[PDB]
Amino acid sequence: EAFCFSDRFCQNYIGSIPDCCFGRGSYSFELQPPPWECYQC
Ligand SMILES: *C(=O)[C@@H]1CCC(=O)N1
Repeated sequence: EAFCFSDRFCQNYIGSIPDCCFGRGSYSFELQPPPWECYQC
């Protein structure tokens, strides 16, 4: 599963959860990713 972040710019990682985006944050396939991997929710 992708790494999930609560904040838009993948600053706050909240673990990798099945729901992933509880809020409209971001997620990525790399914990603290490059700009292009910082996929917003
Ligand atoms: C998530 O994309 C992958 C698939 C299983 C796991 O633990 N990570």
